[PDB]
Amino acid sequence: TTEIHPSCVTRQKVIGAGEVYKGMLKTKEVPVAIKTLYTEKQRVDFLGEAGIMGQFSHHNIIRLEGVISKYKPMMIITEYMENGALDKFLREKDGEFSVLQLVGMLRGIAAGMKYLANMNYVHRDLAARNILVNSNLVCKVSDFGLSRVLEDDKIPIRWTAPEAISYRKFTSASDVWSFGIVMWEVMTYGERPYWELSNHEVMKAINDGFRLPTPMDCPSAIYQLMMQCWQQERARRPKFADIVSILDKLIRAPDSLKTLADFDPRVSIRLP
Ligand SMILES: COc1cc(-c2cnc3nc2NCCCNS(=O)(=O)c2cccc(c2)N3)ccc1F
Repeated sequence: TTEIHPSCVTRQKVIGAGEVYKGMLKTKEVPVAIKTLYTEKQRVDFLGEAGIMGQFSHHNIIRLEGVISKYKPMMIITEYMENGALDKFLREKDGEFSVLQLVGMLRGIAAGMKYLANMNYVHRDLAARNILVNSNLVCKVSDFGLSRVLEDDKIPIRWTAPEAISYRKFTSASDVWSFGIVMWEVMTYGERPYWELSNHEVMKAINDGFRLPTPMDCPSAIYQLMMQCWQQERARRPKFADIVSILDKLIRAPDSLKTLADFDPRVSIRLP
């Protein structure tokens, strides 16, 4: 990582909460996000996250500018993502994008995840809340926090693959499951997966073969792809490489997206 002198950084506005700030970096000044920090474990985890981010260089992975580690409080300095977290963004912008735009967002996320997976990094916590959006609608994987544990052991059950829940096997294939959930988040403009089902209701439903119902006006090819991400058997799930390839083909032949999946029976029963 680049060590950045504090005189080069001004914090302006809290954007998350240590806390995260929007600010300016002057190594001619550029907007940045600034996260501030503690025990030895906290320090190792905080600088650990920076070290992980600094090891990556990919369009769809949040870019680290540098750290303040020689002075306290310690800080992480990243690019500033103008549109914030994807979950909140989608819920505030319901209906405002084309299908092609939404699919493009998913391709970007898939490309980032392919890169992580190929770099032997298993995310464990892939969700719309952990993706950020810039002013070109580029989606970047954006949370590399290290002290993470499964809900009801931080990481929510209903985004997690069955094998990760059942016997703690987190792999890139369990991240693909999570990506399937993100697909459904994006195509629904940030609906909560499984709505008010309890954690144990979700797990029972999944184990009995149920999956999330078709989003409204969702392209058939997109629903087919998210369903394959949710195969019980990991070896039947697509790899990120496959997902990128498929999404690219759909984007380059956009008429392919005009064919819509039909209404789920669980949706029919709730309409008057
Ligand atoms: C400095 O360290 C990091 C910062 C970010 C980050 C970059 N950029 C923005 N927010 C970030 N985090 C807070 C997200 C939650 N608030 S939000 O959705 O309300 C929001 C709103 C507007 C912009 C924005 C966030 N932009 C990501 C990873 C990091 F390690």
